Amino acid sequence: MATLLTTDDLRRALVESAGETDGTDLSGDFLDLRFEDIGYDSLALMETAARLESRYGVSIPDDVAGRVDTPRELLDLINGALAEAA
Ligand SMILES: *[PH](O)(O)OCC(C)(C)[C@H](O)C(=O)NCCC(=O)NCCSCCC(=O)CCc1ccccc1
Repeated sequence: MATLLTTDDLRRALVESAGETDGTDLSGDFLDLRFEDIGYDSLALMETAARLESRYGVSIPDDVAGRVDTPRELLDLINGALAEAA
């Protein structure tokens, strides 16, 4: 069953990939903002991705990783892939 995750869980899991006194306050919004904009490259970002992949049992496609500028689009990607996994 496709268990679509919420934006709350995503927010929290994005924090786990950094530490404590090295991150910003993910509050208000983080969906219409960029990853470069929040001090995330790719490496630390894939850690966040794998955090979710392993939990829901998914796998992120390679070409499609270059289609997410915003967390907004990343959420659609995972939500959509879940829907096709049934
Ligand atoms: P950054 O430093 O540009 O990239 C992080 C990775 C982990 C890819 C780093 O370059 C590295 O050491 N890679 C070794 C091979 C590896 O782990 N590959 C992972 C699968 S292939 C990566 C495809 C991507 O381009 C993913 C990058 C990404 C993901 C999500 C949003 C934006 C960019």
